Amino acid sequence: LTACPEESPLLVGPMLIEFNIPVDLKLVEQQNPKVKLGGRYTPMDCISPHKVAIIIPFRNRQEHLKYWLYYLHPILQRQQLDYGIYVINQAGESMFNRAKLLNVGFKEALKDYDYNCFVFSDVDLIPMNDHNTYRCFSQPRHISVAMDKFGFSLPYVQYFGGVSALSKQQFLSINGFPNNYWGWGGEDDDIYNRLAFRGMSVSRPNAVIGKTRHIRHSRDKKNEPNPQRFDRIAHTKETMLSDGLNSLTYMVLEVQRYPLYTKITVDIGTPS
Ligand SMILES: O=c1ccn([C@@H]2O[C@H](COP(=O)(O)OP(=O)(O)O[C@H]3O[C@H](CO)[C@H](O)[C@@H](O)[C@H]3O)[C@@H](O)[C@H]2O)c(=O)[nH]1
Ligand SMILES: [Mg+2]
Repeated sequence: LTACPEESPLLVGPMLIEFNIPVDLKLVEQQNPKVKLGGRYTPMDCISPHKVAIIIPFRNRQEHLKYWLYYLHPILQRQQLDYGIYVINQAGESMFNRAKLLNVGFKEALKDYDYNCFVFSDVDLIPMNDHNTYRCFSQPRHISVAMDKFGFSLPYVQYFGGVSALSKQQFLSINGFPNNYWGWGGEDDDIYNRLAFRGMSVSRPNAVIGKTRHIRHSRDKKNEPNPQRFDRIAHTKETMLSDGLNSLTYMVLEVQRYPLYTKITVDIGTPS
């Protein structure tokens, strides 16, 4: 086997993405036979240098997940990546903590395979063009740059939410993501600040290839806007050394391998 081509030849470009067609995971699996237990896939006809762990923060979003799986697996295989899907499920009914869930995902995934790239994706975001590769780059990568919920515009140049990817070393170099952001908002801005403070820039696909669709939904109870988010992101400089991968604590309650993804239910504590 030889190293895969820089740009995969199975790419079709823009795709039709819609969510009023409720799916069947059984069909998904039948339609994606190369997907090994736990949502794992390795190209059989070339060597991909991208060992990608896709981490999805999760809590009561099965319907979104189904659509996510229906759409990304065929896409990811055409992108010729050697990947695994990790749904990090917050146990309990306390305040949601997206970023801490993403950290847990980084550590747990590494216990399965030697991934060197991490794609952090909201459960409700689907790329509209398979040319927007779900891999890592020389600089941190903002993948969902043109979301339809933002009329295909970046809400602001430093926006880093939705879907992003960090090589294993870029992630480590910033001490991971913060574990101290409970509730909705700001966590993505803190992460951006970290990348900046570490002297890194953000890489992005053009607005066309980066178009992506957001599954319309209402606010979830227990993930209400975090009023402390403004003060927190204003002090990332002072807190990233101690709040991160080095101070991460959690309790894996269960690991389930579904045919299309691995579900890790974890207890990540409460607002300290
Ligand atoms: O009860 C919940 C709350 C959140 N999530 C997960 O966390 C993600 C973000 O939560 P929401 O989609 O409600 O939030 P938004 O659509 O506003 O998400 C946007 O703003 C967020 C504020 O924290 C994140 O920064 C972000 O990635 C961005 O896409 C979801 O995609 C999902 O993966 C759940 O599974 N269950
Ligand atoms: Mg959303």
